Amino acid sequence: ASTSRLDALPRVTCPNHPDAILVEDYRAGDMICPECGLVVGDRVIDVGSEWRTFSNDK
Ligand SMILES: [Zn+2]
Repeated sequence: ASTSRLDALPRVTCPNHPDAILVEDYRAGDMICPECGLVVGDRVIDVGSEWRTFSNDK
């Protein structure tokens, strides 16, 4: 669906460890590499707000 900006982030892996996959949100941040624990990211835009719910009663 082309109704947004970023919705995948097809990165690659850790620069120090192309094997170890950086994790999303470093303890409330960007992409944390479990091995070097490096954090990458900042954008990701702000979408969390538009409706975001599970069906309604009305
Ligand atoms: Zn690493």
